[PDB]
Amino acid sequence: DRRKEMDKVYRTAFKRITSTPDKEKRKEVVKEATEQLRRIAKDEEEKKKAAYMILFLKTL
Repeated sequence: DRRKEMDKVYRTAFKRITSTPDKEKRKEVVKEATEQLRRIAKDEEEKKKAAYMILFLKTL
């Protein structure tokens, strides 16, 4: 259940980042996505998935 909520935050951030022309605006979404993912994950395996998901958003 905690993983499906983490997939929502990631997939929702993706759509917003992938369709926002402003460079500075996208940085604010991934920053917002970063905080919500770090707060929704406390397990070791969970936090690793958030690490990759945050990494994927930033390289966009």
